[PDB]
Formats: sequence, C-alpha cells, structure tokens
Amino acid sequence: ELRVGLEESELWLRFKELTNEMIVTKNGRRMFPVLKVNVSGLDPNAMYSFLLDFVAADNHRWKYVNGEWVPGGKPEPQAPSCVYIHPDSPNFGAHWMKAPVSFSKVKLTNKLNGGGQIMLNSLHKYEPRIHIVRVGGPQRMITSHCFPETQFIAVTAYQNEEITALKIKYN
Ligand SMILES: CN(C(=O)[C@H]1CC1(C)C)c1cccnc1
Repeated sequence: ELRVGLEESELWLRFKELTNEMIVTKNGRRMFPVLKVNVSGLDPNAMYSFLLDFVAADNHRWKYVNGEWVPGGKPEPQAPSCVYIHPDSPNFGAHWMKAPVSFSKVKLTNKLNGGGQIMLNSLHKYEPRIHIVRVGGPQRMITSHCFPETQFIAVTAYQNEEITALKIKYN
C-alpha cells in the first residue's frame, strides 16, 4: 500500500495550534515551514510526478479581530488553485522514496503571474494537498493526500506576532 506521511509534523502542529499564516506577494513568497512528505510503497521502477495544490478549506474571508481570527458572514464559492509540479518530476519511485519530497521552491502569490507561482486569495484558509501521478506506464493512476496539520491563512503581512516569532525561531 502507498503510504504518505508529513515530515516534521511536531513543528507544523505548533504553527497550527496558533493558526498558521503564509505570506503572499505579487512576485511570490516561498513557504515556511516547507511541506516535506515521506512516501513509501511506490514501485521503485515506475515513473511518477508529484503535484501540490491548495484546497480552500472554507468559502469565507477571515479577519484578525482583537487578537483572534474570525470568519466573515458572506461566503463565496472558491475556484480551485493551480497545481505546482515538483521540479524533480517526472522521476522513478526510488528517487521519491530515498529522501522526504520537499516543496521548497513553490511560491505563493496574490496576482495572476507568468509561470511557477501559485495564486491564492488573501485572507482565505487553505489545506495543502498532493497528488502522486503514475505517468509513462500503460495504467495512469493518481493518489491524493491532504495535510490538515499544514492548514494556513494566506496574508500579505503577519497578523499574529506569535506566528512571526515562531517563523523566525525555527528558520
Ligand atoms: C513536468 N510534467 C509532468 O510531470 C506531467 C505529467 C504531468 C501532466 C504532471 C509536465 C511537463 C510538460 C507539461 N506539463 C507537465
């Protein structure tokens, strides 16, 4: 059975207990912490591409009101985010299983942009998700996995200084 684990869940959970925030910029900002995934149970010899996307966890706009995040009352449907291809893709199962798959080069933006960067809506909550796509073979297959521990709200600047302090402490 294909197994997907989050690396450094210890640390993600500290961020999650505070409500995590990720900066978005017009040019695109890399994530901290970085999503790193442990994968076992692939065919060492089969070909796979890793995809990362961000699910809108709810349909609301969030605001930091008197030291607390609180959702708006006017939900709107959220169009799905674009997919980021891990730059090691396509690659053999052995490649993906020899070390945690690290999405260190994805950039989060608030503006529709050339290529690479993934556009999110500021003040929406997101749940990172990967797709593992078996390619080249006769039988295409997709395995998907969400990471609730890695949920964050997209922000143009940090609101909760406890997040700011954790970000620096651990970078
Ligand atoms: C890098 N790459 C893939 O891994 C393809 C299997 C996909 C569809 C996810 C690719 C290459 C050119 C154009 N699109 C996607």
